[PDB]
Amino acid sequence: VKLAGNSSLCPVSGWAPLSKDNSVRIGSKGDVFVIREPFISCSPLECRTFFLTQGALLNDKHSDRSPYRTLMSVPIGSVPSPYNARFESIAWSASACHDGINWLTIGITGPDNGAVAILKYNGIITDTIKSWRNNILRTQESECACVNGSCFTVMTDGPSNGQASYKIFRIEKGKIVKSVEMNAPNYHYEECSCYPDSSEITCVCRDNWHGSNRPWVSFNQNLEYQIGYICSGIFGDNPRPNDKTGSCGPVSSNGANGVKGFSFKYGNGVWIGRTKSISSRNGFEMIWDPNGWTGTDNNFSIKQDIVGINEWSGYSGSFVMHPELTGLDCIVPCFWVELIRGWTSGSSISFCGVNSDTVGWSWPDGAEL
Amino acid sequence: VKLAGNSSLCPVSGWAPLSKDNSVRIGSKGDVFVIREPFISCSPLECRTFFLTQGALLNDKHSDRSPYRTLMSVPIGSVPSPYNARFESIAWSASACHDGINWLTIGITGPDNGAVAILKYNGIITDTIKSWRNNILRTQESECACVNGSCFTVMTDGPSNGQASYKIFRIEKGKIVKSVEMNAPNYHYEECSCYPDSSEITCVCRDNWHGSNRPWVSFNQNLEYQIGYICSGIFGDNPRPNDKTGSCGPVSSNGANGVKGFSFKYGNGVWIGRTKSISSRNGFEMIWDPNGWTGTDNNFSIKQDIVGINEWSGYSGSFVMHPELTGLDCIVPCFWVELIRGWTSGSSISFCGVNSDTVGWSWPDGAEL
Amino acid sequence: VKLAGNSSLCPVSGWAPLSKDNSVRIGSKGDVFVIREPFISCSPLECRTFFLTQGALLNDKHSDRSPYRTLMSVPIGSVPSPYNARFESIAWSASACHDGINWLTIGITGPDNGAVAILKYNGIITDTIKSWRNNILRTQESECACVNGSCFTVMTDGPSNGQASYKIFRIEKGKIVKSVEMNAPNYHYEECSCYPDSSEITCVCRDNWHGSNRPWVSFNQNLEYQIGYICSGIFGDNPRPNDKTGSCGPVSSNGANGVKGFSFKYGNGVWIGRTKSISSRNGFEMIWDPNGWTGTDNNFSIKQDIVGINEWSGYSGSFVMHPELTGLDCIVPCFWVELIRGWTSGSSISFCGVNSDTVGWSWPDGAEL
Amino acid sequence: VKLAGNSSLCPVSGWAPLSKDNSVRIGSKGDVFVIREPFISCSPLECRTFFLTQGALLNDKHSDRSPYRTLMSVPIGSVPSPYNARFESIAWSASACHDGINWLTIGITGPDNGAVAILKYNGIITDTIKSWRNNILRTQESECACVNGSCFTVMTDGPSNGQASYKIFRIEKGKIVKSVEMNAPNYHYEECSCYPDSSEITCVCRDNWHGSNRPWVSFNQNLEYQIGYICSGIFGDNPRPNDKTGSCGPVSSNGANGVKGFSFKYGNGVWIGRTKSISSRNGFEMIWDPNGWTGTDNNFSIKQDIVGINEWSGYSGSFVMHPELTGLDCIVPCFWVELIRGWTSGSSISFCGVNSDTVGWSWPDGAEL
Ligand SMILES: C#CCCC(=O)N[C@@H]1C(C(=O)O)=C[C@H](N)[C@@H](NC(C)=O)[C@@H]1OC(CC)CC
Ligand SMILES: C#CCCC(=O)N[C@@H]1C(C(=O)O)=C[C@H](N)[C@@H](NC(C)=O)[C@@H]1OC(CC)CC
Ligand SMILES: C#CCCC(=O)N[C@@H]1C(C(=O)O)=C[C@H](N)[C@@H](NC(C)=O)[C@@H]1OC(CC)CC
Ligand SMILES: C#CCCC(=O)N[C@@H]1C(C(=O)O)=C[C@H](N)[C@@H](NC(C)=O)[C@@H]1OC(CC)CC
Ligand SMILES: *[C@@H]1O[C@H](CO)[C@@H](O)[C@H](O)[C@H]1NC(C)=O
Ligand SMILES: *[C@@H]1O[C@H](CO)[C@@H](O)[C@H](O)[C@H]1NC(C)=O
Ligand SMILES: *[C@@H]1O[C@H](CO)[C@@H](O)[C@H](O)[C@H]1NC(C)=O
Ligand SMILES: *[C@@H]1O[C@H](CO)[C@@H](O)[C@H](O)[C@H]1NC(C)=O
Ligand SMILES: [Ca+2]
Ligand SMILES: [Ca+2]
Ligand SMILES: [Ca+2]
Ligand SMILES: [Ca+2]
Repeated sequence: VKLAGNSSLCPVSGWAPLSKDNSVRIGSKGDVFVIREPFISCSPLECRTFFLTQGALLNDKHSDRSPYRTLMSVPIGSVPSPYNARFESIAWSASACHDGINWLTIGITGPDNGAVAILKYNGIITDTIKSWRNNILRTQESECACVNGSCFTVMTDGPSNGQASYKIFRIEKGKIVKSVEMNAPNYHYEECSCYPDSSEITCVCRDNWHGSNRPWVSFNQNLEYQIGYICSGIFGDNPRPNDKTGSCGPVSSNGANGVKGFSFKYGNGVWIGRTKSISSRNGFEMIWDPNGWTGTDNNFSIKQDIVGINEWSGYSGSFVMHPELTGLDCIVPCFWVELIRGWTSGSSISFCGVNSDTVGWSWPDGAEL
Repeated sequence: VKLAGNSSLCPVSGWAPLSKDNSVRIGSKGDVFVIREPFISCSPLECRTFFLTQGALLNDKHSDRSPYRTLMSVPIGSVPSPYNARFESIAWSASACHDGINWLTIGITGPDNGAVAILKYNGIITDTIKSWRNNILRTQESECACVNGSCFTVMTDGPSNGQASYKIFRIEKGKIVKSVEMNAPNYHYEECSCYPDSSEITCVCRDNWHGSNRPWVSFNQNLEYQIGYICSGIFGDNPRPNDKTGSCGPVSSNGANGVKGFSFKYGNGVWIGRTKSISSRNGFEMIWDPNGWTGTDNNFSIKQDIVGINEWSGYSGSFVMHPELTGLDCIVPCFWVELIRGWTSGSSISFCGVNSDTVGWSWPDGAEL
Repeated sequence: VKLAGNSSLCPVSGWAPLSKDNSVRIGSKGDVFVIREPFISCSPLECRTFFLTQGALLNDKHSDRSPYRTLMSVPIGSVPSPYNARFESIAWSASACHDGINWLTIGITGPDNGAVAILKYNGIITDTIKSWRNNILRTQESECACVNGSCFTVMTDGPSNGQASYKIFRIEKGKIVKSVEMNAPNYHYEECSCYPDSSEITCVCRDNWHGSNRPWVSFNQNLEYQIGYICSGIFGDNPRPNDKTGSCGPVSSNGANGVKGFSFKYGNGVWIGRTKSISSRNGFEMIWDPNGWTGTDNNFSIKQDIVGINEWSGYSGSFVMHPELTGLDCIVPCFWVELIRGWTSGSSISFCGVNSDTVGWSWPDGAEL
Repeated sequence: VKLAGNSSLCPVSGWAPLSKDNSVRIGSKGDVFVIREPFISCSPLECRTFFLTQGALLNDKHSDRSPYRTLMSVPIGSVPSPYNARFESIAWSASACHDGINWLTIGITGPDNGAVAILKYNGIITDTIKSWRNNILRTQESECACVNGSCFTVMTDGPSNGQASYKIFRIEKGKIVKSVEMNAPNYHYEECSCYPDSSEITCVCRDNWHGSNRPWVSFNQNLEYQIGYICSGIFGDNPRPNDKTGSCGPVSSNGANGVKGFSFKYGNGVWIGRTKSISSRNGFEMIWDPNGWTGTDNNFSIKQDIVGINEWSGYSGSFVMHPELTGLDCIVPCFWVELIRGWTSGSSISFCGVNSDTVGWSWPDGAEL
């Protein structure tokens, strides 16, 4: 049966460690893929870690948008290895989600001025999307969000240092049944972290142009959308300035560049995941701001340490566990963090929201380079 | 349930990348088989990559018709490794197909003057075919075509540089229920790429004797056959002469030798896969000729680049995705290309026909030799 | 269906060898995890070997309570390898049991003064337990015991060289439904080996403070408990004094330190597993004492050799095979022994109780260090 | 459902190659077990290759009746590797068979004067047999034969160079329900190759004492047995004298030592598998003698080459494919041959009987030592 996606997010007070692969430590002697942009998506039976690889192993001579880049997956917490990974698609930009029946995989390959998103449902090529601006067509690098047998992704075509073009897609059994181009002047959306919540999708993305707070887009199944930036003074992007009275549009100071991130909206409040360091991808923390989605103060209630400031962090993204898998009545928010090493590889650690006691530790990669 | 095979081929305007194993790059450090003649066949659940190997790994001192040659298979896009490959049969010439119930595997082993085709259904030896000419009995090196619980293959016995003997087989549950010898003087059929289309089989083969255009044979379930050459001036074999006013029989100029290929017939039109270079196995392109199956001009409508002219290509062959697996109403045409390196090994890339937008790129092997 | 857990233990007269992984010998050349604290738990279909690892392989540069420690599992008798192990949880102290429906995993991670037990049911984080004394929260390092859809574990918080705090937990579908703190002054419980027997749980634990005989706790499903020490003069812990007229409380002579062990209670009698050497973790033997659970003599009836005195032994723990898996009418007692080498890695051998003929041999690790 | 075992053997005229693992060639670079005594048994779904290993890989410093010897299995034709092998039992002498429901595995371990056969049904220890003569208790080293939910094996206790003691066992769900000691003075039975045929079992064994022809024992489900030697002048054992007028009891000339073999009885006729060389384990051939089971001439009708005389052979043993797996009306005879290399390892090739055309080739190991 297909995921309903109509329950609310469970309210959470902390984040409990779900998984850790230790891929680089094992790949020092074992045959482990050099991986980039890992993300986790869950089926109603189990959760999988998806990753992009060029077919180069750790400690090998063969180790962004190459023709050899493929999307592969393993069960969560297992090493990305040639002997246990499942091929998904050829992709240097990818997304994947399970609608309750089969796996949808969106894989983008091709040249920078001619890229095509290849949509695969149950391993079968079902649809393709041409680049509409011929400037690096790219997608979430995280899981897509499925509601009621239909899965949703956000894709960007255009410059990563200026105004680009952002599209929302409705996909059913791998086929695009509705496409909507967002009208968002002075916005910038890269690598969206989309999750379902009460039959609607909320994506928290990255402003690579002029924003150090994170843009967001929320839409329903017929793709009527709303846009804005997370108005909290606790800025989510990296690089970013010091915490101050934030803006409700894009914060221009240290607004260029960025990192893929996420945020979970709880009414007027937001759970914010961000790096600890304001300049480099170092550290990770979860911050609960009960008025941060709309209010502009830099006041926060809960801070939980995820990765220590001396250890390397990187991409972060959301994923959810539906009631069809958990047995619960609500959608469990979860996230992963990529711990980049460097070749250039990186393992991943994942956390799921709980309403019980947790502890703020550091769970770093721990490989000797 | 068994595959019906009564639907037509879906009309396609482009080819979308399905899979890429990157076997040599991974086998630089990993334990990956040295493989030759890889081909892809699909069950109603999933597609598998079949390959021949001698039990020698890449970067190993143990690396054509040896007693050690075996047919093995992996899930599509996974590396051919001893730790994940499934044994199929002992074979230095092979074919495999799924009828909807079980896997049929046809494996040819034995001496050159005494070879025997071993037919295995669900891993059980069900029938054997002796060599009837005692001169290297050989078969498709690609998937066989199944229609209505019955699978069909073409086999050759005789010289590869002259007139040989060609047979068509009807196989049900691994048992040969009808055999027909083709009466084709001045023809030559090697390594046929057979596909089902509207309860009939069409095979596009290789003339190793005196033809630079490809011979074809089409037959029904009772093995009444028709023969000819693809009459287009866009010649399919490699080596081949320059494009000119082609012949409807064999083209003698540069007609000797060749490469395993394929073609998809669409009424009077044909999709032609061929190497880009006319002398060496370099490059690959898909050419749509709307009158190429019977007309003799060198005019073509669509050309899509598959492999660039500077990268090594090799064997190509067809495979299909039935409606029992895709959920569609038509049979999806698909093909694979072997990218030979060199030891002598070769990874494979695969494409499936789509009626949506695609891009002509190059997806080469990419291993440093 | 869920395990009933209401049948008695089968009476056994000997122990038959169930499994042997030979992990260090294979990890001399293969890619095998460096593992510590291995234990075996059984589902109604198969038995699995659980283990803790840091992601370091044998013969590798990367080889107690680190952030990188994870709980992983393999099928019983298979090597702990990155290519075949299943991730369970992040843990430097762990327990796992199958209730007949899904796997429960209890994983303890975090700092020594802030550790949290993470409970996962079917891979889903269901509950967490904070440390209540902030002094290394720790658990069984063996299987938990499930009776009637509910699984039971014992956890310790406090000093390992003095009086600590001991808690009993009732867990249903990964959720703690009842917790009881034991009132046991002058006792000490570490690394309990709990098994079900006639709708009740019996745990045989380790006194690290002042006991060379083993403490025990027995409780029902509503966690009404009884406590004591195994009163036999055949002392179970290591280190221990010579066999003498033992005490029914803790034996203070050589009572400090210890090793994780087990014992099976049969009315007034006990099957005692212990090291052969009284000072070092060397050797292993199973001793049947028909009055040892309450009587204080050093008289015994059966002694079966498990590991010879010259070979290294280590942690031992119980596990059971339920009638839902064996088809029997009784619960089969079984145990494993960790053969520590040294890096520091330890393979494991396992035995199950039988009422037929057996032999006392030695089944050592056998790796050349 | 359980195998009926009541159909006759299919009459066969030749032997078709079923499988070849190429284990030593792959283990030159890959991580492959050093294996001895491989044998093949089949479930109603698939056939598996069982083997004994010490946990030592090929090209490793850790490479008969050791405590580390274990019985493991892989799917047929796959390499014996730590990453894909399934543990069965601890054993330096083994047998295994599938009754149609679960796998029965008989594993013998322990000291030479105290060995115990450990019987496992579905991975569960169900019964044990003590040594009754305290002189190396040993069993078939091939598959046991199951008829009507009951499986049968032959075991030997006593000297391998003189009169020993031979027992027949009836096993149901892993439990010995009937045992019968054979009264066979001047006979010698080692490593029996037993197969079912028309609700009865026939075992063809090895005379290590004073016989160069093979002894046989045939019995029904209540273990009423008949004994004799294969009376053909085409002698089956190795070493053996030249072909002459053979005896119907044991042939004393070159009767000492031997090799594990098999034979298939077809009324008064026998299919004989034997080495080509009369002194060393070199070559293998299948010989059809239509009067060889009782007649004493050295006349034969069919000889098919299996392994050439210059290549190393070794242990051979029978196995069968039941109608529950093949879909046929008869039991298909099959056999395997161990190609010993040398460490001391050896791959295996397997053949199944067919009533169609085959060819006598050589399928050797092919590893460079
Ligand atoms: C600022 C900065 C650094 C931007 C950069 O070089 N690379 C970005 C990146 C990263 O790790 O940052 C990882 C991805 N591999 C990139 N994606 C693609 C399709 O290549 C992504 O780039 C995107 C998003 C900005 C735009 C093409
Ligand atoms: C011209 C030319 C080169 C022909 C040649 O040497 N080898 C051919 C080949 C290739 O890669 O070309 C690959 C196959 N391994 C060959 N098949 C067999 C049974 O060996 C095949 O040969 C066939 C088809 C011609 C005839 C026996
Ligand atoms: C006496 C003695 C030696 C105690 C010691 O150093 N380590 C103990 C141990 C062992 O192998 O003995 C293995 C475990 N890794 C330890 N567990 C934890 C949570 O670290 C355990 O320690 C426990 C139990 C005493 C208390 C924290
Ligand atoms: C002639 C001769 C002696 C040959 C010898 O040393 N070993 C024999 C053997 C072989 O490869 O021949 C392989 C087996 N590993 C042996 N089996 C056991 C239980 O060890 C078997 O021995 C059996 C059968 C004779 C008697 C114990
Ligand atoms: C959400 O979907 C479930 C499953 O179909 C349904 O029972 C429930 O009523 C829905 N929720 C609401 C608020 O309608
Ligand atoms: C194809 O044949 C099958 C089996 O004969 C039949 O069920 C099906 O209807 C046929 N297909 C079409 C499109 O009619
Ligand atoms: C255990 O409980 C089951 C039902 O859950 C019951 O049928 C069975 O008789 C009980 N066993 C004993 C030994 O009481
Ligand atoms: C074997 O036993 C089965 C039991 O169902 C029976 O149906 C079958 O006829 C028997 N076979 C023969 C050859 O007698
Ligand atoms: Ca930014
Ligand atoms: Ca040609
Ligand atoms: Ca103690
Ligand atoms: Ca002999």
